[PDB]
Amino acid sequence: LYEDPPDQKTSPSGKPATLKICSWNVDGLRAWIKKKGLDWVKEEAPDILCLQETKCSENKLPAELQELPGLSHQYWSAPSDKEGYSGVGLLSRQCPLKVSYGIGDEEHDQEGRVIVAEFDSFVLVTAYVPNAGRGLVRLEYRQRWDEAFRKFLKGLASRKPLVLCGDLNVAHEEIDLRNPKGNKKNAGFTPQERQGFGELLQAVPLADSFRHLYPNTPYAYTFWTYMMNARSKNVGWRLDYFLLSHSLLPALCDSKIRSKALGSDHCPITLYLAL
Ligand SMILES: [Pt+2]
Ligand SMILES: [Sm+3]
Ligand SMILES: [Sm+3]
Ligand SMILES: [Sm+3]
Ligand SMILES: [Sm+3]
Repeated sequence: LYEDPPDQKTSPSGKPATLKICSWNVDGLRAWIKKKGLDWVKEEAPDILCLQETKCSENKLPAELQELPGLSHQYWSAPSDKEGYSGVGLLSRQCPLKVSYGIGDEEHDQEGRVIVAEFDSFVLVTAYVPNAGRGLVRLEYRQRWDEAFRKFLKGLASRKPLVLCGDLNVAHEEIDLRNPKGNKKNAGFTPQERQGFGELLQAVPLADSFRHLYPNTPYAYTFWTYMMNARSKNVGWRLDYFLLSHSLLPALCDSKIRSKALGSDHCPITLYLAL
């Protein structure tokens, strides 16, 4: 059902890509390292690697992350009460001008979900958005989060072009999941979450890089449940995105979905920019 097209590495004005960003929900940093996730990254050779759901719990990170001379500047954020839940990471070849954490909203900053890395010509934000939960028990909160996240990004974007990436926990449109009819009342595809995504795009403003480039391509997913071998039947959801300021659209070369990369229930996504 899906084969990501070849990497286009020149922007529309012919400028070659100078920045390769990779984002990946690793479903557990160590479990992922064990599944050989780091080798795939070594092959991808991105300049910036953004990781979501690291689930780290101790006073030390895996030694394997010290073997990356190409992604030597590493930033991490895990829950205040760090216990195998959530957690994000941002590893960069070059040193950002500034790395901050959270969105400046206490009640939304206790779960190690956001890292902001400011660069010369843009600000990068990696996020692991709160899942609405089984039985939608956390849907009211998620709407409060969406609202606060949106407003934070709108403010960052007002000072410098923005690139948001990560596992945003929402398949925006019907084309973003294999079973839209059966999930309208499940976390990730509720009207509230879909509205929230559409509202993020409108308010910042932000453009969905992959959909902007492949507006009619179906079956492009970044997550398949481990249950019932959904990855092999390509029964999935597109939950990971690279959202960008409109001002960055002429620098956009390509937004990829590395469907073949194993190591998690999410596959990595990659962005090429000519800055
Ligand atoms: Pt199934
Ligand atoms: Sm998970
Ligand atoms: Sm508040
Ligand atoms: Sm529609
Ligand atoms: Sm340049």
